[PDB]
Amino acid sequence: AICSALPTIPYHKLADLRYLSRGASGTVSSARHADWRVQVAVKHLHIHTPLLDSERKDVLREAEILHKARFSYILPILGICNEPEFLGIVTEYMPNGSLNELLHRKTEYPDVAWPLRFRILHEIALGVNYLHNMTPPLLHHDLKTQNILLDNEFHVKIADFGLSKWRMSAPEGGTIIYMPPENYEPGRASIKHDIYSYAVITWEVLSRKQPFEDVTNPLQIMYSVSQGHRPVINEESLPYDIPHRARMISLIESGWAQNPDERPSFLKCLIELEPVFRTFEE
Amino acid sequence: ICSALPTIPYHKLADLRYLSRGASGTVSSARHADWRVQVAVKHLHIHTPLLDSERKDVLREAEILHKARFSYILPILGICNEPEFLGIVTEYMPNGSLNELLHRKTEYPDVAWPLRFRILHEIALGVNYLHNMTPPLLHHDLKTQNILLDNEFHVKIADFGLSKWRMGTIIYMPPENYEPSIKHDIYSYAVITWEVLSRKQPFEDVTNPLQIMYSVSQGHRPVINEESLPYDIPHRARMISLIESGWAQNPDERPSFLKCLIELEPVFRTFEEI
Ligand SMILES: Nc1ncnc2c1ncn2[C@@H]1O[C@H](COP(=O)(O)OP(=O)(O)CP(=O)(O)O)[C@@H](O)[C@H]1O
Ligand SMILES: Nc1ncnc2c1ncn2[C@@H]1O[C@H](COP(=O)(O)OP(=O)(O)CP(=O)(O)O)[C@@H](O)[C@H]1O
Ligand SMILES: [Co+2]
Ligand SMILES: [Mg+2]
Ligand SMILES: [Mg+2]
Repeated sequence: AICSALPTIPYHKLADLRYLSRGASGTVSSARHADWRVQVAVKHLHIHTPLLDSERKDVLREAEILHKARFSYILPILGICNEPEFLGIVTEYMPNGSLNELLHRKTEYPDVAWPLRFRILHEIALGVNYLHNMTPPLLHHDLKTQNILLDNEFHVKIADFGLSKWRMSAPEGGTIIYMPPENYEPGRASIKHDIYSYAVITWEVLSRKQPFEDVTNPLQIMYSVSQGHRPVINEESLPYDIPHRARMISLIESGWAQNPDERPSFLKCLIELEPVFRTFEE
Repeated sequence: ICSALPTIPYHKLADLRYLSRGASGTVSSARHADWRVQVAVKHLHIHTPLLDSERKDVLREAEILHKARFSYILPILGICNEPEFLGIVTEYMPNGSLNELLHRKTEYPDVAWPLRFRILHEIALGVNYLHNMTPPLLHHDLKTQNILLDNEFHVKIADFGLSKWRMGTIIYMPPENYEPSIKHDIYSYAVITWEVLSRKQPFEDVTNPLQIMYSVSQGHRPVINEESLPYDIPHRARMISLIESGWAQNPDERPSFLKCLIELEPVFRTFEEI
């Protein structure tokens, strides 16, 4: 049993802690590791409140998942900082933010060239396919453009394993826009959540649009999706000059199909799309 | 918190092609049939039956790579462990080795300074990480052929075949290793630094390795002059000073990698992003 231990990073080795992002459940900060001399990201529980023991278990579980799931397109975990009053997952620092920022910050990024977009889509599928091929399979359950991070040369690192589950009545978690309709309510199709999210991501990458942008109430989105409505496919959302437009639309519509049986495995998706990805030059 | 190294069944390796044969094994490219990625496979000779001592060497190397994972270390993806096949499966590095970058002058007429300095910085970060493990991992075979370059020319340190937990060419070896070794890696790094900044083969004109060994034991080192190291090398004086400490006759005069990074960080910092 060849084993790799996740390093424990003592608190005094984290220098220059700076707020990057605060959320509901925790905070992401940048830091430098004083000994390794690299920039890191630290995803930690709130510094304000005392540390709840159930919150501690959630962080340890996420850290273990990241550690086990390591692969070319998955955010590398560097260690865990586990202290009486501080608990943080230490990962590689991603200099180029998230796919969300790339797609929707149109002043910062006026042009996002097709080969880059297709490489991003290919790398996401490779990352998730890897997760689904683990024993037991790891299901991400929160794939979205905000959780696809971009390294120094805009290669994909899938992040945020907070809702992930090993496949071994309540529905799984997720973000509503990227969630298939069968996951909305209590009461086998669990494995087809990630591909649905990927289809919405693909639509979002090729359009540079917010899915369901005109729909102001998320409950209306949920009602419409449960009736089979999806982000709009027309000349306006998806211009005619998108490379391999017909094949990509066909794949999207299978990926987000109402019937989960009509959605491909990620392996199937890769087999179907490899000829498309291959047409692009380095 | 434990991570298991995957066992990759032989039937999942497709399109096996010879890349490089050495004395102890062979490196082949392949595709993983399920993961749909290109891989490199470092395996024992397909011709001979598999000696059990050779098997243990490969397993030991695989374990070291698995434990040593870090941003500047070659990622191991799994082990293929079969009755008649034994191979370490790693990420495929598209841009070869630092050796090829430096010495294939038709293929690479210009290697710009910011790239060279970034490479030197990343090597030191990789080795510093190894030396900071508990117990420390000593590489003991650092050379330009063992520094691999990924798709955007970032460093992955490879070849852990001679590595040791702290409980072939002699040009990168300090003299105390062959006098008739905690400071071995930094000595190799000093020679690598000279090689990166010069684009020259260390001791190129010395035809007998025994002459190299004798000369080094007497304090001779790769030549530092205007010809080997041009005056227009950024931070030339500081870099020469560092090199000469890194390969100092007395191992006590050679820095830790942490010390080397502390001393060189201001130099590395002057360069803009590529
Ligand atoms: N390694 C990393 N490098 C650089 N930035 C990172 C990073 N990890 C996270 N971030 C930034 O922090 C933000 C939140 O990270 P993440 O999604 O994992 O936290 P979280 O799970 O607590 C949000 P939520 O509670 O909504 O699920 C990311 O969108 C990104 O901007
Ligand atoms: N992941 C990888 N990706 C691409 N090429 C690789 C590679 N790993 C090794 N190579 C190539 O094979 C060559 C030899 O690899 P490596 O040094 O690890 O084997 P080895 O230890 O058997 C040689 P020696 O017997 O001299 O020690 C490398 O220099 C490189 O050209
Ligand atoms: Co498990
Ligand atoms: Mg989350
Ligand atoms: Mg070797």
